[PDB]
Amino acid sequence: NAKIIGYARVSFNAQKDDLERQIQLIKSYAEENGWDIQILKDIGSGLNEKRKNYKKLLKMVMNRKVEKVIIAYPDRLTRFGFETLKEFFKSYGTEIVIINKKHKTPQEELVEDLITIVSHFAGKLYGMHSHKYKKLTKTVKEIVRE
Amino acid sequence: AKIIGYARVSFNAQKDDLERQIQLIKSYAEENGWDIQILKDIGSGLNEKRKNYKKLLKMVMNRKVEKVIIAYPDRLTRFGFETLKEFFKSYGTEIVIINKKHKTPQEELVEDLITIVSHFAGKLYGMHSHKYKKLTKTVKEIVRE
Repeated sequence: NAKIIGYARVSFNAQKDDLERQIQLIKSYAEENGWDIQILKDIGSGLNEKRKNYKKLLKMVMNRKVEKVIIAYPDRLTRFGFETLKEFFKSYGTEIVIINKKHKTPQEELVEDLITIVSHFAGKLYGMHSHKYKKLTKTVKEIVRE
Repeated sequence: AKIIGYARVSFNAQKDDLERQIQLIKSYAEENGWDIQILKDIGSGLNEKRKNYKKLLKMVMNRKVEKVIIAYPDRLTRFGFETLKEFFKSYGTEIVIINKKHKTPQEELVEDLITIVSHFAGKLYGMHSHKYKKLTKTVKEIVRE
């Protein structure tokens, strides 16, 4: 139809109270505006383009079933490519509503997304478990995990 | 009903590789019976605001493009490739990759890592703070030797 959908996520199950927070924020935003809403969520990183409920959302939007996507803040939706996403969303007739533009993003996802990304580049630069791979990854790891 | 080739390198010093990409794309299309137009940028695959990349995405959203031909996936974008490919599909647009296994240029890896580390460091600790400068400089020292 012209559905209104909320999307929430966190990377780790340990952040589940925060997830339930995002959900309540979105849920009462909808209720303030008198909107029926279906809410979708993942527990998984914003680097993961294969998030199950996220991909469900994407498919609804690309099939022109969605009027508005409501999120607490941008990096909940995806870590990279938000602007590309926003443009493609408009082309289907879909707005992204950001409730809390400036909201402080959870520090542990910044740490763990960075570690994931450094590993990926270190692998390509030097080869998995090579001397330079170990050096770079464990150095970055030491700085951010303390 | 249009086939676009897209070529990208990050720096001016790589202009010779950019032209190599273009001849690869051009000869691929001629061999296979395809009429083609070339779009090209000098800029990082991390940069969502590259001029011709933006132009290409608009052309796809306007249903002008049947196929996009690239040398290898990270020419088009560093991240979000699979999501982008599905957006393309929704508009009738196939991505043709010429050399799937091709080795990506080392220096783009070096500098894209530096860029990513700087974004995350800035989010972690604040731009130009002490921990910021520690993290970014420690990474810089390692990857640039």
